[PDB]
Amino acid sequence: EVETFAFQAEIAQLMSLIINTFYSNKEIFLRELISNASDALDKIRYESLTDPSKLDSGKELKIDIIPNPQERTLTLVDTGIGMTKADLINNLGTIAKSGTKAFMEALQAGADISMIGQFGVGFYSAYLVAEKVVVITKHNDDEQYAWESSAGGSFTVRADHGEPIGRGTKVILHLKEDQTEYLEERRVKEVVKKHSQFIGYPITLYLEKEKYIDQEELNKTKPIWTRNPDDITQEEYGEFYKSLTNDWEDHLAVKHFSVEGQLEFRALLFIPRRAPFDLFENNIKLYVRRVFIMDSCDELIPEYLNFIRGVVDSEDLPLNISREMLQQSKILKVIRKNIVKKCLELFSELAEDKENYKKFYEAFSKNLKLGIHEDSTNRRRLSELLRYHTSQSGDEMTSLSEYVSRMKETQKSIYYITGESKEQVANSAFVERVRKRGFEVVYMTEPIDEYCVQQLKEFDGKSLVSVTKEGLELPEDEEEKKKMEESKAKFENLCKLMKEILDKKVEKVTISNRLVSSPCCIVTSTYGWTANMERIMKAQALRDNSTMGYMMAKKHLEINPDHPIVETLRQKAEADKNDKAVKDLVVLLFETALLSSGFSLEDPQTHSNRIYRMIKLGLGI
Amino acid sequence: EVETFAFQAEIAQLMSLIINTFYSNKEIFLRELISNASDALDKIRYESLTDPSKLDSGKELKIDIIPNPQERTLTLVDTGIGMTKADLINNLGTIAKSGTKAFMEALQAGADISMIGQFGVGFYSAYLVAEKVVVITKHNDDEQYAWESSAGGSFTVRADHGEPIGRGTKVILHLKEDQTEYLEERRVKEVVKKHSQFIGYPITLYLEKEREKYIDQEELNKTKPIWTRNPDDITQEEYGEFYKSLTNDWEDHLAVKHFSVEGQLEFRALLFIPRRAPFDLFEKNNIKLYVRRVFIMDSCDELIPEYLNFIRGVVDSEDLPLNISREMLQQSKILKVIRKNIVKKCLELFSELAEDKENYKKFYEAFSKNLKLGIHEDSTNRRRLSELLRYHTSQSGDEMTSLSEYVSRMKETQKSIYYITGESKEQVANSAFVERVRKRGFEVVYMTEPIDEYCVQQLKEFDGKSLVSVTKEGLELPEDEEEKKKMEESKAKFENLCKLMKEILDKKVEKVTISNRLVSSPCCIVTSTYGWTANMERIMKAQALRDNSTMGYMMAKKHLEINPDHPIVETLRQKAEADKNDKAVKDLVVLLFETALLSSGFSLEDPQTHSNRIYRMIKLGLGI
Ligand SMILES: Nc1ncnc2c1ncn2[C@@H]1O[C@H](COP(=O)(O)OP(=O)(O)NP(=O)(O)O)[C@@H](O)[C@H]1O
Ligand SMILES: Nc1ncnc2c1ncn2[C@@H]1O[C@H](COP(=O)(O)OP(=O)(O)NP(=O)(O)O)[C@@H](O)[C@H]1O
Ligand SMILES: [Mg+2]
Ligand SMILES: [Mg+2]
Repeated sequence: EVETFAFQAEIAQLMSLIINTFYSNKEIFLRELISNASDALDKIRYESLTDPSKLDSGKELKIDIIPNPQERTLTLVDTGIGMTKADLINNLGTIAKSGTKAFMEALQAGADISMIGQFGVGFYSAYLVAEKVVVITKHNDDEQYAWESSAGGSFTVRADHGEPIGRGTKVILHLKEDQTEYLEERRVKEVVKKHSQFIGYPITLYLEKEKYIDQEELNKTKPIWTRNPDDITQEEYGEFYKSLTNDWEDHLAVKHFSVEGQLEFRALLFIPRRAPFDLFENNIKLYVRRVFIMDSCDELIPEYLNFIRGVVDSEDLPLNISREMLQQSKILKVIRKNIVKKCLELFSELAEDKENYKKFYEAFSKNLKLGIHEDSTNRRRLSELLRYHTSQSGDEMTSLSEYVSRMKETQKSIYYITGESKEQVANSAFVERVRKRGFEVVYMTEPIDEYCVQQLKEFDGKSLVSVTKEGLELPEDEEEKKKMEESKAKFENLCKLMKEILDKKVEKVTISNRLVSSPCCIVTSTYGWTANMERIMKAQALRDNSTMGYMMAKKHLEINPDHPIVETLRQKAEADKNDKAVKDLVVLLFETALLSSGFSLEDPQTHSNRIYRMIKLGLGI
Repeated sequence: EVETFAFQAEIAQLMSLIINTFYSNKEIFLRELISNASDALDKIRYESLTDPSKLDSGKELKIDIIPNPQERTLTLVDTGIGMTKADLINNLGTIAKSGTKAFMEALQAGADISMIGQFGVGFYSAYLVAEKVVVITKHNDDEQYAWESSAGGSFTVRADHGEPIGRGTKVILHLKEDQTEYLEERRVKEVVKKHSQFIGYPITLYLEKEREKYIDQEELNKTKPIWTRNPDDITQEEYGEFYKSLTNDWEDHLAVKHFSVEGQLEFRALLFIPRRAPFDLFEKNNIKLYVRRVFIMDSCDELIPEYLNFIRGVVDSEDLPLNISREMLQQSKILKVIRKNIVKKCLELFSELAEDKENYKKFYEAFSKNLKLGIHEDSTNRRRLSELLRYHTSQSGDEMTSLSEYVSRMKETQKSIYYITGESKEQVANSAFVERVRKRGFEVVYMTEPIDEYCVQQLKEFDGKSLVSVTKEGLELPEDEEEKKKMEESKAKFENLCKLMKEILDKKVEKVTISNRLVSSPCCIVTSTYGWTANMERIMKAQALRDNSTMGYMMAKKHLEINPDHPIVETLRQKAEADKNDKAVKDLVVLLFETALLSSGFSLEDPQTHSNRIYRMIKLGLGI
């Protein structure tokens, strides 16, 4: 009844699939060949550990690239283990059969090798470019053989009897007409640097330049992340960073770590000394067994840490058939979690070095505050890295932890004020009273600060209070409260008169507890956008205008009872309930308060015209 | 001497390779199986054309998806052509052997068939989820067979004697415990909608529910792909229905561009302009690529420019170099050609829509930001995008006019397009800079949005006429001989006052002089020729991510321009001649400069100083 069968494969169609569909970019053939060559070396090197006599054929392990435009041939020579005739038929001649994996599983216990080859289809990627491939191999055991093929479903193995190759393999690709750009020095150098830059063995490119053969070592920067982090000095770290980033300045700080368990990977991160000019408009590169896999973009690192330049190297990771992406995206999330944790730890330990942390903060404070805006899980740890200019700080910047340390015994919040400049904020009207009482105020004078404090609601159990927002309530004395209530009862009449005069401009006009020298100030409502925040949002190039009015706040006017102007205005308003002079005066006062508070003016020409008219009245016109 | 050989393939490792390495996301197995079913149907339908009697076994072409969580089996049934025992052994058994490809190539002439299958490795993707796959087939010629395997390098073919199927193939996936999420109704619906939405034949999801344990049938591909139809025959109601089904918006499509491109790269595209603007427009699946009515990839800016991402629609192709996983292409030049054609047809669509005045008003009000972003970025398509611009001008009124109309009404002697940028229409219209120009009857373009600065950074001229910012220095209107004589006389007279004001406001204004752009305001602050305009500086001084040092590289060199015909300026000149220095004249000059700085759009370096000066002036005025 039941008739069992066995799976088969269409060799011609399978070869066509490998040639045409597996690999998107045709330049990766080098990446494969060198990889195979690397493995060819690794094997023999391993066999040299317990038997040095196996290296008598050749004492040197190297890789050579020889472009010959005369015959349009790209040659890749390696002094590796080489392949026997049986190895030629079984390994090269069989698709999906890798000799490297078979060698790897035949190792005793846990050895020190880790070879790239896993799938068995890497070699045929050479036919992405070549129209014919000739592999001249010479193993230590049997004689030198030649393997010729053109991906036509058949290949020929022949005794070579050519010039001896010592030990190893020489792969000659007869490039097709279209893909002749790989004979150029520039293309070969670029490809090798992009893909197989960190191969352990020296890769030498031969060329012809009177007329002599010139040799150039394509890879010279040894991958230092493999070495133990404790052994590496700072000079080696700087050299590696400079070679990696083409930067004359060395690194500012370096975090070299390793994660072991079900997911083993070691990473090396660098903080640049300065910030890139272009910046926001390649940061982290993922390596598997020391060969390039993919370039990180929002996967390994968040957007706000895109200034970190580094490498991630893993011995075992699921890989695409094309060896340029991973199979499981969850692994990328795990890598990101570990990298972010180690980066925050690096920043925290860097905060001890005062001058270095000053440089780092001056460079990447915008990134830190962007992370506070975005990374909700790391807000509590990122906030401790914030440095701000305060009233008690002076020229230097102090952290919020220092603020809490110096915070008065009865103070219950951290008072902050935002503006477009440090001078405007320092001389601003809102902080006039608080500084009189001795409470430290935090100046935040960058556009990213508004985004930072949209999310950073509190810190160290102390809430942030905006001085320029309504409902500010400093601790009060009983006498101060009595005076405030009496002044409110006295000035309610002028307040309602001003409210009547300033219709649809100010929702509420009240006396203020935050003014000591300025006559009046315009203060944003509780939930709406602050003046500075409204200025920032109004200037965004790509943002909906029709929605702005939903988030725009309602202005509140606050008058100072002790300022002479307000008292005189109150007396005039009581004496004359309606008058042209008082109306003009209150309109001008509101205009000045609007200008000083931070708000833009709906028609500044009107205010300027009023000033010009009063100037004319001053000098006579 | 020379010993030829033949290539081989290690079958077990090859199968493991297909299962583990080809496909990243495991949900695509349906995408493959459904596709096979589609092909299975196509063939039989073709064989009905020359032989209707061959459909006597079953007259219905359909696809059924039956999840059975009791046995953890996902069944996919199709009434397709079916496979013989020989086809079971060869087509299903042999990897990389596509019987569909053989059927396609054996077709004579060029037939309407365009079957999805091309590689021969699609079926084994079913082992991404299943631990054992059973395929019950019934070809129209031989008896019903059963093909069972577990990807262990061997499969068994058995003469089936269960419930007859009549015709077609029924594949049963015994899902592994980990991948049990595909027995859920929601997951199956989501996968089918994402991948196999536009398969020509109906797809039905049989299920068991209670309303007492009834069987519910639900079709998951009700929407049909209309882009295959000729664009002339389609009506606006059908286009609206397609847009609603594709985008899940109650609003209709604002406009539609449906076009086919033939040749060495043949593809049909269907683009829709949303009536409104998405809330997260600038905060990634607008254009979806299809090959033979199967979803391939989302246009992550490959098919469309970034500024044109507001446009929705589909791109469908028949012949296209496809990846092994069918989730991308092999050549990016194909994507570049696709993008070029899409952009050309989008610009043509916008030009056509510009005729419809009300519809173009809606479209512009929705996507003028995108148009100006394109002008900033897309350099090749600047003439058309510029011609698609509508602006508020001084002579326009409330309604908006194009720059071409501005040039049409442009005076005979005028030789430029005078524009002024600001943060509001009222502020710009009442601004001092345009006081003289409008007095002489020259139309001025109000540019009252932040993106306008980026738009005019690149758009240097239009129709051979150069754009000139009134707020920038060197503004030279066409001037007569007597006007130039008056300007020279004023330059002669106010030289001493200009020198005094330059001395007083040291390191704050580079140059103080007379001007021809003021008729009523005393003074104005004017940006230099090279640096950022005042509005530009205001805009990029408020960007969240900006380089402070770079801010200082392109700062404007402020120029003060006074009005010789303003009474304040003449009185100030008289006083400055009376006293080479005085406190009153210095205070007046500083206050005038501050007012000009405020009106010009420049933010004060310290508003507290100006406010305190005004407060002191008020105190003196009312008496303190
Ligand atoms: N230069 C070489 N020297 C020695 N052995 C080689 C060489 N090139 C290839 N081989 C062997 O031939 C096999 C076939 O090559 P290849 O297709 O690259 O397999 P693979 O590299 O192990 N699989 P992959 O992960 O894609 O690199 C290899 O696995 C090696 O065993
Ligand atoms: N439901 C079915 N009815 C009939 N034939 C089927 C069915 N499912 C699979 N086949 C056959 O299976 C063969 C190979 O399966 P498949 O893995 O889909 O290769 P394919 O058809 O080329 N699809 P693809 O690999 O994506 O190009 C096809 O040529 C069909 O003849
Ligand atoms: Mg290899
Ligand atoms: Mg298929």
